[PDB]
Amino acid sequence: SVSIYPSSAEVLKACRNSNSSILLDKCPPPRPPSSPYPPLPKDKLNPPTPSIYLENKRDAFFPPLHQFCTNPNNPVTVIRGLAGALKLDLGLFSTKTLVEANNEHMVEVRTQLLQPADENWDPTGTKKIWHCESNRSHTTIAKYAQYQASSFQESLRPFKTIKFGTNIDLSDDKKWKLQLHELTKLPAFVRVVSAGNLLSHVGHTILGMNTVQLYMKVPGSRTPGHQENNNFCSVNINIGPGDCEWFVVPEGYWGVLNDFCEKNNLNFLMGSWWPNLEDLYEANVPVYRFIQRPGDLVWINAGTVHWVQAIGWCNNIAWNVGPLTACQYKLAVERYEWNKLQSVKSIVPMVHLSWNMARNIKVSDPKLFEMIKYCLLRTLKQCQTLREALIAAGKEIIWHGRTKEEPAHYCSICEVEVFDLLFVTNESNSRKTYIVHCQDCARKTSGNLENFVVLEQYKMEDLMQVYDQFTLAPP
Ligand SMILES: O=C(O)CCNc1cc(N2CCc3ccccc3CC2)nc(-c2ccccn2)n1
Ligand SMILES: [Cl-]
Ligand SMILES: [Mn+2]
Ligand SMILES: [Zn+2]
Repeated sequence: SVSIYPSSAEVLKACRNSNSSILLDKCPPPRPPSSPYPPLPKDKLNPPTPSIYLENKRDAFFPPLHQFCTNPNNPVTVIRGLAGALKLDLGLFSTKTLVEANNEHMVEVRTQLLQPADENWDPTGTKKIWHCESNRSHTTIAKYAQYQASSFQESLRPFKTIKFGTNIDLSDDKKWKLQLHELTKLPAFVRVVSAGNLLSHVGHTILGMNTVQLYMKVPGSRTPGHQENNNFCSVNINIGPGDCEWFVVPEGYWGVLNDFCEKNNLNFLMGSWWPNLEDLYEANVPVYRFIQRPGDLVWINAGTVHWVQAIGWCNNIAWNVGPLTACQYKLAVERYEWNKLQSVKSIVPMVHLSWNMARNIKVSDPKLFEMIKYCLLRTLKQCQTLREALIAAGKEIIWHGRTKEEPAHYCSICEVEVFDLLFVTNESNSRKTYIVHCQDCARKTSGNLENFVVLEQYKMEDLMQVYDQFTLAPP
């Protein structure tokens, strides 16, 4: 076993400084990948869905299940019969039970057009378009449940308008104690919290990622195309009683879809679009398409592009997990860097997270370990390079510290993550609102930060110690 990274002292010494370099500061910039090679012929563009057929509770705790779902060659896995094999009480998530539990709870309503089959037409039924319009409003569980039940009775006897109940927050364990406890029966690799889940080492709540979200659906309710925040895997269980239809594109094709968006004058990361399948076929993009029944679990693998529509009436619950794998960490870092270049907020603060991983996790896989320690090295050097430059300009550094569960801070202007050294205007320091800016956004306002002090959250000696103690663990 060979260490390939310099000591924190060595990194420190090189920041104090025509010497030799320790590493190449210039990193190649992120960019969308080209269409995958080798290309796929027309006859391979509708592949079948990787499927797991559970019968016994023992079946669900079979270790090879974990490796099958995280395998990069499987963009999505449907786990059939999951709820029945664990004897999960999905009734705890039925609309009737939810109304009884918290009838005032908020629901974010998306009002959409009911579209036909797998297509997306402009409002006049004239042409098939990618942009799928929606309006955001808000209501209560009781009011949305009314509409959902009403809508089913209307069904029992040129586009109609439907309402999708989205982003229902199930994080509060004192409002949802029985619901959340039921999900502790799941095997570790799909649980909301676990030691092998990267999002469980964030140290604070990431709403909808390390907490459960619920969706309430009528037929036609659509989830537009997207990748997960920072390419984290997603877990989704259909409560029933109706089915959902899923559309999945492998991660490696996200650059192709990015280009379709640009050309269609749509934003890939932030827009709402429903892909035209004839467009994807034309470009030799394979599309996985399947039905998720009540009690089926859907595993969206890292970076997989997906979209969904309800076929019947149903609720879904969903959250993220981050497998402790090189593939997962690598894709989360790449999207983190791409988000910076696009001025898109990273919902997962990958720098904060990586340092927490280095504190908590004994990593035995060499490839994953090397990626993490490399991230520590670059950020440790970036911090000390800024710290030195501050001293060199005589601008002092207020010890601000932080609490154990204090979230990561983002820049008020550009929304990049700000680690260790925060820039706050004096009128924001004085009123202790501590409006955080990144270094760049502050200077665009004060050449030498006239209106700015800088707070320090970590002791450099603490960072240097975590870096030095992060070593490759034995198998
Ligand atoms: O339909 C399902 O069961 C899947 C729900 N998944 C959703 C659902 C969802 N919302 C509901 C669907 C919807 C409908 C219309 C407009 C926008 C949106 C996005 C918000 N957002 C996201 C999201 C957002 C950012 C990053 C990662 N994920 N995921
Ligand atoms: Cl655990
Ligand atoms: Mn999602
Ligand atoms: Zn900024």
